[PDB]
Amino acid sequence: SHHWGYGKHNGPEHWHKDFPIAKGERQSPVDIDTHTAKYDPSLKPLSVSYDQATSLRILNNGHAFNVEFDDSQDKAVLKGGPLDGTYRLIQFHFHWGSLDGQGSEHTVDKKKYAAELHLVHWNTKYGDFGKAVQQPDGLAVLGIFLKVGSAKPGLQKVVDVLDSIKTKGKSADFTNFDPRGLLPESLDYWTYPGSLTTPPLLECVTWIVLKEPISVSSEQVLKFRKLNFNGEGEPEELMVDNWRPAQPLKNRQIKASFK
Ligand SMILES: [Zn+2]
Repeated sequence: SHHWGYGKHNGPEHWHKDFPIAKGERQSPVDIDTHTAKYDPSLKPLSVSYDQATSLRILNNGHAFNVEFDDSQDKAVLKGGPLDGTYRLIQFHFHWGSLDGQGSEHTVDKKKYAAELHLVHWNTKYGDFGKAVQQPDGLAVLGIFLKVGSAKPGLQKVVDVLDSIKTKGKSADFTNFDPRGLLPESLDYWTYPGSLTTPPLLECVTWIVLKEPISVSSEQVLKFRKLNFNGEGEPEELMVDNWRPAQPLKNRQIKASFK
């Protein structure tokens, strides 16, 4: 049967048939043109409070892998930056390529990074994630580019569990993971209003994309590429190129926290 994905017959160019908002006015990702983004001195420093984060599980959902967190209290939150109020971390995941020259969803002056990390947070004034994704300010996604170079120590625990969630629907306990180990040195960022980059493509996201990429080793990203989109007992389809390309900016402004 038919299901959205990243192949020739069900990839991003087809999604609009199931999810018409794919052609909407606030779709993500976008290209970040550094000569059109404007420094905004009213933007605050980003406040990342992850000390009390409680990771729970890692899941291969057939499109990527999600590391899930306990979001029943303000244990890992994002405040400040462009945001009003408090956004709780619910999960993170990555998008990556079959080759080092592709994989990111956002681009910077058309440059594509090897991968991109998305830390997904929801606005606590809406009570739960499901209600937050019915609101134009329901979500905040922190996006972090990955380039291939030196290894990222804080990523290694993720890499070393992937063998246990090779196929769609597999999960593994994944407690005591500290997402601070995935951050770059600088928290300078670009921000713009957009959407989920996977179906249902809902236009609920304040995007906060960090300027500084993190470095991961070739071996770390190679291990991402050994995952499978398929379920156990089905033909093997490597989980690679699970990225949506840049979408039209339309009537949107990208602001920079730095000059
Ligand atoms: Zn994503």
